[PDB]
Amino acid sequence: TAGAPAAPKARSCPFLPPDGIADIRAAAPVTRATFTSGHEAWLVTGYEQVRAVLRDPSFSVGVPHALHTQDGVVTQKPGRGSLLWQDAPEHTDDRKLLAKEFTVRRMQALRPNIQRIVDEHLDAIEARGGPVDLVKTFANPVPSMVISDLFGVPAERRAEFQEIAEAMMRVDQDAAATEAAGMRLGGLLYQLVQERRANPGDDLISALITTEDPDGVIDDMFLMNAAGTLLIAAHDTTACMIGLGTALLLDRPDQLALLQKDPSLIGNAVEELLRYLTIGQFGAERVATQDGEIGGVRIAKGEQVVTHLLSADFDPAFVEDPERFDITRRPAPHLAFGFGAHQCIGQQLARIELQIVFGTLFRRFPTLRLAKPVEELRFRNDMVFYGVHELPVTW
Ligand code: HEM
Ligand SMILES: CC(C)(c1ccc(O)cc1)c1ccc(O)cc1
Repeated sequence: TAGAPAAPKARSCPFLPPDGIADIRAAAPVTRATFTSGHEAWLVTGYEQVRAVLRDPSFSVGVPHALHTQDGVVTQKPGRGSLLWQDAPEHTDDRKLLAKEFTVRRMQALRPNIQRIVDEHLDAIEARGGPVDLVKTFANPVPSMVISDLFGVPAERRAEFQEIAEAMMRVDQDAAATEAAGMRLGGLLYQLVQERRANPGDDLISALITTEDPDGVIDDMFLMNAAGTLLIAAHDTTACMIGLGTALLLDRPDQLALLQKDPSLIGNAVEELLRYLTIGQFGAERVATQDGEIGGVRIAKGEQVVTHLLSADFDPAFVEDPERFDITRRPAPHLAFGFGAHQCIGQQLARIELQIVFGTLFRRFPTLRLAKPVEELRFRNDMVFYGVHELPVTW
């Protein structure tokens, strides 16, 4: 046909973006391409233009196609309180309500909880010795357990929360509301909400229950949608970064050795891991709602746009020598958490989880190493979030 060329996806090097991106970004940071669905849309690859799209409040997240799926069909989505598919003014109002209780202060307060969760999972790995799959024993279970503490889940209920979260982790966030595992999570959340109403606590769900609700928006469905969305948005993504960050650090002993010599670099290292790895691999989707202009290219009403966060995090106009992994950079504002109104709401919590996971993993296991070469690893090449399927490690 006369379709624009396929958006680059192949990687000859598994810790770098797809090979084709650089040449496009440099010549044409706003261009057309054809995505997995067969549809064509704008492909924005340069840092500055990705930020211009994402900060413009007239783009909508209600898109006509699902470009990264085979059939392109946009499935049915959850309602108010789920955020990801809402637009203003409802998105603005619902996010501000959730953010009233889901505060950066509540996220910092979870530090000790996180440290305990991280330490228990490593004592079990330790008690039974190498080799082990880090993905299954550590990267998958830790982030949902963090969230279960966020939600006040008591210890007798954890095994069931973890099993259900794990089934959901295998499903894409876009498909949750129309999959079976979604129903099983719905039933758990309905029940969790009733328990908290009956027995309030210090946790997030208890606080939302009694938050100041002038417009009368908070009912059980809103709460289930918010909790559900927090869990699903936090679990797969943070698990992928744990597994993929671990693999990259294990494959860069020079950067690892810097961190072991000066552990106060943990902050900076986490920022460079996020930039370098930008796990949302295929690009975020928006649709224009009015005519506009990005990078001197006219964008029309109804046109879909894909902001390629990975490509933009490797743009040489953003940082010097982008293909170099260097944990001593001064953090610059990467796009691994997005930008603008829909930017990751859990950014601060995810940073804490990763700082604690990598601080502690390398402090307790300085001899950690791969039990198989990086070319035998199997990467998540076709998944929404990039990472490793398995990460066998020893010490
Ligand atoms: C505690 C963990 C996390 C929680 C609770 C969380 C929560 C969320 C939620 C609710 C949203 C939707 C926000 C909205 O539309 O208003 C979101 C967006 C996003 N999150 Fe997270 N997140 C977590 C961790 C992560 C991690 C580890 C990453 C990436 C490495 C990530 C990347 C994103 C990105 C890119 C977006 C924006 C998508 C877009 O605008 O199209 N998040 N996050
Ligand atoms: C599990 C969840 C409550 C849900 C919502 C609606 C639904 O029909 C089925 C399941 C859900 C899914 C996805 C999400 O982003 C928020 C909440």
